[PDB]
Amino acid sequence: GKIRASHILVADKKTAEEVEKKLKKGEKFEDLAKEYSTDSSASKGGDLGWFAKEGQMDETFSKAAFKLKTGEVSDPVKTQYGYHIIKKTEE
Repeated sequence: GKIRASHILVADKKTAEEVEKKLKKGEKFEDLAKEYSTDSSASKGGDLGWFAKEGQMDETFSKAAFKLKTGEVSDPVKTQYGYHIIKKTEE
């Protein structure tokens, strides 16, 4: 099957550690994507549309996205592109 989620991607973990604090401070994940993400998804509030566990974004990212439940947010994930952060939005 498939799921839908939103993400934030950064060049190194030091930017992701600030986003983890910002998420507890009160700012929404969908607006932090417009302020901290470096992927083209930033202007969409981090959204990626529907995808599968097989590795459509990255083989490490997809496993973390599928562990979640709709509404839940994830701790940082290393890939070949940088450090990602994920939040599931539909299933």
